[PDB]
Amino acid sequence: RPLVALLDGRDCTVEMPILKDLATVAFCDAQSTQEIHEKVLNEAVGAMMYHTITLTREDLEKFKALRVIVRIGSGYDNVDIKAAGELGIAVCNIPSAAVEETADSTICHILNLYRRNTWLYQALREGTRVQSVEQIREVASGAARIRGETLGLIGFGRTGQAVAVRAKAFGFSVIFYDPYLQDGIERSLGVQRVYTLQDLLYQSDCVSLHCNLNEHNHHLINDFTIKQMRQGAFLVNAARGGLVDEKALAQALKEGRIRGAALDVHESEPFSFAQGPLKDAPNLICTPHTAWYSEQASLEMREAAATEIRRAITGRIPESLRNCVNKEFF
Amino acid sequence: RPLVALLDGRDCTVEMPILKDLATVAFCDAQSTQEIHEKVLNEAVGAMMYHTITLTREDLEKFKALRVIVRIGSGYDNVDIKAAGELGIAVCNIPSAAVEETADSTICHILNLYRRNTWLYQALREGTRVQSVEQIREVASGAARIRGETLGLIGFGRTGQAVAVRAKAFGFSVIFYDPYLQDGIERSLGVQRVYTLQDLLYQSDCVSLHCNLNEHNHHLINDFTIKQMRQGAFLVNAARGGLVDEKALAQALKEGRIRGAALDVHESEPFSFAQGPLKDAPNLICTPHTAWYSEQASLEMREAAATEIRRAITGRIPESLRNCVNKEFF
Ligand SMILES: NC(=O)c1ccc[n+]([C@@H]2O[C@H](COP(=O)([O-])OP(=O)(O)OC[C@H]3O[C@@H](n4cnc5c(N)ncnc54)[C@H](O)[C@@H]3O)[C@@H](O)[C@H]2O)c1
Ligand SMILES: NC(=O)c1ccc[n+]([C@@H]2O[C@H](COP(=O)([O-])OP(=O)(O)OC[C@H]3O[C@@H](n4cnc5c(N)ncnc54)[C@H](O)[C@@H]3O)[C@@H](O)[C@H]2O)c1
Repeated sequence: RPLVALLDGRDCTVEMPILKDLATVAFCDAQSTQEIHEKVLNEAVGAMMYHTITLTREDLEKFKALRVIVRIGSGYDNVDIKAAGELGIAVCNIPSAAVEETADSTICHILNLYRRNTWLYQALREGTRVQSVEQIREVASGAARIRGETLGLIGFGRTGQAVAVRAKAFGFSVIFYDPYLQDGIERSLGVQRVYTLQDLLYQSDCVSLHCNLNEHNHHLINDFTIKQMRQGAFLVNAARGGLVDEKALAQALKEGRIRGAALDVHESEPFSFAQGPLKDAPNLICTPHTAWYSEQASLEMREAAATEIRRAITGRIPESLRNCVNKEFF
Repeated sequence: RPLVALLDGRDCTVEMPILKDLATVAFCDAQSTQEIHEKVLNEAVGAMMYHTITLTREDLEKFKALRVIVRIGSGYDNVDIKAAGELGIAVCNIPSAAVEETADSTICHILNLYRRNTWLYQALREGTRVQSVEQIREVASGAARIRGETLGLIGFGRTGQAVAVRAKAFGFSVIFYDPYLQDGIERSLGVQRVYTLQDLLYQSDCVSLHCNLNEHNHHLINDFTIKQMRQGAFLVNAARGGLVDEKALAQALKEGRIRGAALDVHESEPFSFAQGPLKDAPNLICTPHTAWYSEQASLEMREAAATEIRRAITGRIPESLRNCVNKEFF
């Protein structure tokens, strides 16, 4: 009775009942390929994984029985999907369990930068006494009127579109760059499109990343491209950490070129304020990779990922799969 | 000789040039009526004030020459407007310079409660290491899916309407209670209206205050009315401290009856985390009365307040005044 392994997790309680009758389900709690037990490498027919482990070409070669990998989540940058396909392994994601969570979190980050809600809380926790009106304007200095500001989205897929839909009512003028989209989405949703990243950076008061990390967009925001942003612009990144060169950003924040940054994701996670290139960088908001999370979203995606494995066993791979991201399979 | 005094401020630089040619402008920097210099009491024809000082009946009687009071801001709970009118003193506000600023800040608070952005930032500042996916769920525990939740607005005026316009796109179902509004606003803006406070509290997952503080709504949210709210509801107050009995809220938070509260305003300002009935209360966000502030908003309202004073001198009081809130005048 086929083995299905949950690679980088301990909890397996949603997935077991959905698959009890078809497969033996197990967890590895492996943070790296080295830690995966020999039995799983040899016999596992299916694997489920989060974002905290990476499977390279060499790693995927170590599995002697694997037929399908399912990412519990939308992102699949952490799996070499081209090597997977060449070795006869289908890779799937769960693209839509946490769209709205993520947009909501993104807007929250934007609003926190514009209205300084998080920093004002911090100022009070640090014990600042704000009595007079002059002191209010001092403490809240930089809090800005949103109406008229331009919000620039890099990547206008599921999360990007979701953010756009929320930004309009605050008076943001929304603009996007996505060089892979077909013509027309801009017209449907009544937003403006630009056709180079430079245009987007030149025109945006707040730039937010919503593109998937791929072969061609590592360090999209880098030493060069940051200099193309407006003086005193805002940067928001709830997409993936490798999209941003944190050394570049660090300097930009120190020199005032970027007024502030809000990051849910980082080059090196888990994030710490004591460590890394952003060590002593001012005007930084960070959260620990939570944009996706809600009780309801977590359950939805686990259930969906169990269902996908179920399809892979009962049907034919890759035709039966709902969300297979690698038809350069076989 | 006309004297115009800025009662509770030091900064006078926007107002002087607008009034240079008509009146002498002066500032008191008084935090209480006792601190206002004898000259201002005797000769001041006009006064401008913020929210940090109060004028009672007794206080207003000490002015031997005052004809007009202008609140730089929309709130006028801190001035006995009926006493003012009876003593021949017109009271005006600036009702619309900071509507969108406030709604933006309000939504930011709402989203901070639902997505825990500020508390996750705090958890990172405190040095929490969030490595595994299980640790992400743990630290972000309580982060909730918004779509489907009901947002209940108490007071559906300028700020309330502005929050409703923003909430829709997140999937909130918006409900309101405002017993002074005429029939029909509900229909115009496509939101539902309830006709008692109890019905609003019963049906709301998140309750947000947007009513002006008046004779009849002090401690609107009190020991009795909090018990009418749903188990695990959220409370947001960017309207006025005084609307909420902080002793009652404090116990509610400790007992879990309210899942979290975000307050920009407090019974006793300036707020401190070391002091008051909320001293050791869990799941609290507070900002130090900033919801109104932006560089652009602050300028607009000071300029408007100066222009109102200008009308009072040049024209007949109260007819020439744009936003006079007390026709029980003379
Ligand atoms: N922080 C979180 O918890 C969280 C949650 C969900 C998703 N995400 C991240 O956000 C990403 C986007 O999510 P999604 O479901 O909306 O993806 P999606 O498939 O719906 O959209 C991504 C878009 O990015 C575009 N794109 C790729 N490279 C680009 C580039 N260099 N410049 C501009 N556009 C580019 C693509 O064409 C695509 O339309 C995911 O891949 C994931 O990494 C993060
Ligand atoms: N946080 C801030 O710095 C900030 C900024 C602006 C306004 N405010 C406060 O918000 C309040 C409202 O602002 P606004 O400009 O929208 O005023 P508004 O006059 O346009 O709205 C007030 C509404 O609340 C209603 N209301 C009064 N008493 C009520 C009650 N007891 N129960 C339910 N509804 C009631 C009124 O009928 C009216 O429709 C003011 O008191 C103001 O001080 C705070």
